[PDB]
Amino acid sequence: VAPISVPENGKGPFPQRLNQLKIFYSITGPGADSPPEGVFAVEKETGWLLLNKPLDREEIAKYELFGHDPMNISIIVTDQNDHKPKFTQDTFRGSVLEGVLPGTSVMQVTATDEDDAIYTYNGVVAYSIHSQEPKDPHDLMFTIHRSTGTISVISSGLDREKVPEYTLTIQATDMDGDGSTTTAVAVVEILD
Amino acid sequence: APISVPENGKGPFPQRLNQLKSNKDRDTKIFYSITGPGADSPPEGVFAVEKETGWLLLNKPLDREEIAKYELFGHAVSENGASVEDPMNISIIVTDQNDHKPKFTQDTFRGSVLEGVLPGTSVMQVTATDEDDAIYTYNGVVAYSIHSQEPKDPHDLMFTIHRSTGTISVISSGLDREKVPEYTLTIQATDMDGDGSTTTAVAVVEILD
Ligand SMILES: [Ca+2]
Ligand SMILES: [Ca+2]
Ligand SMILES: [Ca+2]
Ligand SMILES: [Ca+2]
Ligand SMILES: [Ca+2]
Ligand SMILES: [Ca+2]
Repeated sequence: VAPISVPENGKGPFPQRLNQLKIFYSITGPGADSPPEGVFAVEKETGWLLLNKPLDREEIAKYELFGHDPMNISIIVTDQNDHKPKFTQDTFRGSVLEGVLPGTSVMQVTATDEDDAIYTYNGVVAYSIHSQEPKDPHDLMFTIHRSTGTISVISSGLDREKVPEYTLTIQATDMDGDGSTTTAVAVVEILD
Repeated sequence: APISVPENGKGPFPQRLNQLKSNKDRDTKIFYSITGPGADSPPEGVFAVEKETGWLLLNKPLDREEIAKYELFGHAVSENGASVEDPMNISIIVTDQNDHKPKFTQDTFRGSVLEGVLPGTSVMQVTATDEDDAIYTYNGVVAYSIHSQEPKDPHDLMFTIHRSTGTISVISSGLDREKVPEYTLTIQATDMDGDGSTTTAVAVVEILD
């Protein structure tokens, strides 16, 4: 019995048929007779294996049950994008000497997403800079690496006398840029 | 055994799905191959199969809105060209991912209602759309809401919207053109039945004599 993929948060309705087993039929393991109990069941005469409730991947990502030659049953729970990204802090801070060459790493911001970042992009965060103030000696003096969140400086006019500090409104966007966006602030200090 | 494959996967690719296996187990060496829309006809090359190991392969990420389902055929053929069994009905089901934000059909909606109607009465209906699946997942299911009301007169919270259908209603006596001829409600449609992504429009309700 090849593993069974079941998207979390399904509509159904329930109870809901998964795969028929090919002589009375009964199923066992963590999910059926062991806790969490009664999540999966089986029509004893027809053998249709059943799901009784919508699943929550974050709670339980898979199951290993047994049909009754003991048939192995693997239930893999595929992800849905039911968690929004959140920066770990409201304000991030970092600094550089004014003489740093373009490319210099200022800081690394981070946003968390409880969804799956292995097989899907639902937990994959895309970073971007919303805006910069002040815009002196010009705008877009900093980049943020899309996946690492490393803020770098790419300008050459860093002058503490003129501008001792830059505030960056930054963004974190799940589904690797296509999904929900959250916002935080990164304050760059030009060191004396 | 239909294979459920979420669209928009990270892979990497190619990516194993299931291992095919014939009836002639010990007897002879067997070559596997697949045919159909998705394999050797348009769109070609999307799925493959490892000739000897029989592993069924996905070569690129899928898009349910492009193609929701594949119906392929797997073929067991000995090194001598001979076959013993019918083709294998391989059914790939592309499960939906929430890759479409809800969109209101209009940015401003326009309704009217008589100043002296029973509270509960329908005023108008708004509608946002979502191209994701609404049958097997909530990804395409929109949940409506009223963010805010202006003016607050006679009082606040005079209307309500239906979560499913988007039918706006009056839930108050004391509508009077004389006092308040028109209201402006900020409305929102949010997919995943309220848990996903939100979009915003405005419903402008006129009061009638
Ligand atoms: Ca969940
Ligand atoms: Ca997410
Ligand atoms: Ca999830
Ligand atoms: Ca798609
Ligand atoms: Ca959607
Ligand atoms: Ca979709």
